[PDB]
Amino acid sequence: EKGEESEYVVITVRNEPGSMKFVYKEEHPFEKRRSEGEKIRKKYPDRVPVIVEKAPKARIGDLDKKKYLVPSDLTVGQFYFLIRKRIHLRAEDALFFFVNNVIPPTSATMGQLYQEHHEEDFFLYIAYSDESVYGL
Amino acid sequence: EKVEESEYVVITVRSMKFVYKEEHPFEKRRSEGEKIRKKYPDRVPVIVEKAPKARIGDLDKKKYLVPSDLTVGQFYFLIRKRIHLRAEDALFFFVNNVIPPTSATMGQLYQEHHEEDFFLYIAYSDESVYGL
Amino acid sequence: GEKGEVEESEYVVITVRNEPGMKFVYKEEHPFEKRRSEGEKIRKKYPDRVPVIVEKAPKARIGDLDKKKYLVPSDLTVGQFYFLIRKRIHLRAEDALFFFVNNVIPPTSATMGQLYQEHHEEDFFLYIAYSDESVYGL
Repeated sequence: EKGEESEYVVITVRNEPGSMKFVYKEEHPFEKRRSEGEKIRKKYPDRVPVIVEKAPKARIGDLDKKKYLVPSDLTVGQFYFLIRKRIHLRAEDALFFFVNNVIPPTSATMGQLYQEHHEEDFFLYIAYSDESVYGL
Repeated sequence: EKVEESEYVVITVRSMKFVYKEEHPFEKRRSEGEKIRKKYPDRVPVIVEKAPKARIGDLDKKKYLVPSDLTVGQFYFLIRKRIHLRAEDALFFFVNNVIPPTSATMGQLYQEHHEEDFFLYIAYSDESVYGL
Repeated sequence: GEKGEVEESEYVVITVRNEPGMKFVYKEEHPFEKRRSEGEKIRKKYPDRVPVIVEKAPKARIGDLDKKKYLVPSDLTVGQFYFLIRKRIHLRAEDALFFFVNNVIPPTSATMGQLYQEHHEEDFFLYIAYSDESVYGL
């Protein structure tokens, strides 16, 4: 694009989670996930179970383990720190979380995100990706 | 700077004029902003310029057409890499001299802060505080 | 960590450590009435600045600050304050630094004036604890 007939620098989102399918949901039937989510939420009412998987086609390192049991008051920012270290990202490498394809505030708590976004199996689902954008 | 006469550690922050507004009169900007917003309703036009005397690299271009859902944090990453910042180096946006949330979207900022020419105006800077 | 009872893959269990939860040395060093007089005086002298006590969460694996009393612009963000502290205590980009107000991490884009308006104590000081990631997992 160019217009004021100067060109725009066009920025475009790439390899967003969008409506990604989690391997966890493919691998385990609903009743098994729901029973597990119910039981871990009863066992630890002040913690939330979270599935973390990579956005398809994200140009980013693999995550060894996908199932997290997190204090409800833990911030997104603190969870970023732990996940970056599990992936062994360089400080200069981008990492963004998406819940339902929306990047959450770093000061949000995992409990706030869970209360708003947990699925019917009582898990919170987080996709991670790189910057997921180009054009500059 | 010393009742409780111990000295304070004093921090000091270090009026933005956009070259885009000096290059193009209001009527020309407004006509363009109107036209790009009609053509691409799920995109917003954004003027990005460097705070004067930020000791940070310049961008070649100031006019950006961005997805409404693009985050501040995503835009940060593209600029940091383009001007070769180290991970340790600071970069912030200022919209009406206020640093937005890194999770805020361009569409959210544009809805709240677009000027009457239908452009969102962003200044980028370093930490924009004096060294201690 | 622990196997799920039903979906038997292990959880990575995340645990907080060395959170503020905490007694400020500034409140030990100066009685209430002395702190209040000082806070009153500095707020009258500099209406567009706020006085802030910054102290390290006990056992945080992070450098101490030489000084605890800060006089900051009301418009200064948490993020701008982080940049200056990282430089002071020689933190690498990959090293964590978080603030806690009343044991809650504030938005990085929050201003010190916003935090002060909401959280200043009755001595007219805003109290900030700083820590490392304050979490581990396995």
